[PDB]
Amino acid sequence: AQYEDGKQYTTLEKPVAGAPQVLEFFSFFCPHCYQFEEVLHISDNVKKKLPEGVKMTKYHVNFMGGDLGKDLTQAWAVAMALGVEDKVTVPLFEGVQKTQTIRSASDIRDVFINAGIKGEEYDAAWNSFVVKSLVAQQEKAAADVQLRGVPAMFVNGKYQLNPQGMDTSNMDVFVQQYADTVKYLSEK
Repeated sequence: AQYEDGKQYTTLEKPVAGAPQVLEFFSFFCPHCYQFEEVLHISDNVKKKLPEGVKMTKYHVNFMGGDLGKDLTQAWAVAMALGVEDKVTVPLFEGVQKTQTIRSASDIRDVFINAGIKGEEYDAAWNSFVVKSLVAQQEKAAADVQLRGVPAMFVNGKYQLNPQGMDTSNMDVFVQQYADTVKYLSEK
């Protein structure tokens, strides 16, 4: 066929019931994730091709960057609760991977303050039980699908994107193939 299990995607032998429709995992320590975000705009291009009614979920993971990695997952929880993902995503990537000015929870916090979130509002979110369960959700969702690598995308808790099996000669062609695959998997 044109889309084949084991080529543009793999199928989970252990499907996950009740999973978000489009589920994406990343780490701010993850170099391909930086590319996916800053250079390729994968999330955005997938959205642009997704049907009517489909919601898109993105979670951070703990297994990179040890102690700071966990801080980053809680911070991404803060970002989701406050609805400020689009204002911190880029400076978080660049702070971890480009300038290397993020070395502590306090440095992560600075990124939010500079993005205009108020100190008191950030510290309140950081410490809130709503953020605790949002951290729990991120971990549970990664736990459910056996996740040992990022970037990763899962469709309807049963299919996993396999970007290794796509053209990387052209960056735009790669993205379109990737998104069209999400749309195909989505309609399955």
